[PDB]
Amino acid sequence: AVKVLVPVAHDSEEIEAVSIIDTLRRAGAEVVVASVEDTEIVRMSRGVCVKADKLISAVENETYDCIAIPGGMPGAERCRDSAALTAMLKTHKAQGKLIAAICASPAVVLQTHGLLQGEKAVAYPCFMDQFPADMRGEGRVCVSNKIVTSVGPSSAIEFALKLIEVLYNKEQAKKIAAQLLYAY
Amino acid sequence: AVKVLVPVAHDSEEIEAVSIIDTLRRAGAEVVVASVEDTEIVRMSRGVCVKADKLISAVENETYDCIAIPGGMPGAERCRDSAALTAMLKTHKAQGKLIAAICASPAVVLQTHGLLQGEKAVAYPCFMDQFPADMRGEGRVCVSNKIVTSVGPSSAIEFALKLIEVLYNKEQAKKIAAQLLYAY
Repeated sequence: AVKVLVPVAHDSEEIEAVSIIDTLRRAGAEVVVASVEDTEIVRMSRGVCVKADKLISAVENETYDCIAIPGGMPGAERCRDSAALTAMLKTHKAQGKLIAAICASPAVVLQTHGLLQGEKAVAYPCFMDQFPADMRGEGRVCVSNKIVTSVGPSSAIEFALKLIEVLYNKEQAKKIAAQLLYAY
Repeated sequence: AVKVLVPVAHDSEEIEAVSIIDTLRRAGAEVVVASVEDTEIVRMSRGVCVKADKLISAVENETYDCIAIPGGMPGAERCRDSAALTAMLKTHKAQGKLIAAICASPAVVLQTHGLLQGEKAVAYPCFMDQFPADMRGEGRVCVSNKIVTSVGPSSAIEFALKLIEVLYNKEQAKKIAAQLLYAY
């Protein structure tokens, strides 16, 4: 049993959020889609309306094996500015859980809150200067110890598959790659 | 101005629906996400709850440049068994509009309703024998006159980009490919 939190906000990137959620659930994870807004329904960046499983305030004291943050702007900023999600991230980081982000959120969220110290990371290319030079990693997906980052909407499946590999193993990721028809 | 209908159902494939919707809207299309269920909110195959813009009943008499059908099972069957969507598809087909489907839906919906006559098509590989041998096309995305089909979740972005290319032009599709970071 692997448990993952995916926070969602108004103007979250919908391909990225739903790619993460769908792909992990295929692997058998319990994924909790948690709104950082004052409604369960969020209106994502291209107008897709998603009804979250929970408000983040309802799970603030829960523990997850991974917290995986979708991109989108201003979505990433709304995630950044969520006090509850910020507290959860800081606690999960110190507790050795897997912290993950895609697109803007590695810079807007992870780096703003000092969660990438000693690590490398990637992000949607325009955000790569929000990182000090020595923390700029490489790849469409970048693993750095307990940090996993990734670049954008077309890399959201690759991102989630890496998360499967890290949280389960490479054989479980390869099964889910085959389900999605991803050339692994 | 281009207008596109994307029907959604309980147990529609999330990644595929949202990939289509988000990618087309990025191109400037007006996309109408229309539930074939008796609620605007549909519970997709891996539990992602999406609140459709409209019930399909509300737009049955409308005209679209394209109708683009997400996969998922039993989602494709619920689309297949929608009377309203079936009527829309048959009318749009005769009116020379673009009919599109991904994963199961090229077989479960398009072929079931006789919409692929004289055409080639592809689908999630397990469904390729639901097509007569001479209707089996090639590619992860297959264009056949006014039919566009595609194979699965990891091909949903490629699928939608082809839809942009055919409904707009190749230069518009490349712009949207760059936004999503799809190496086109």
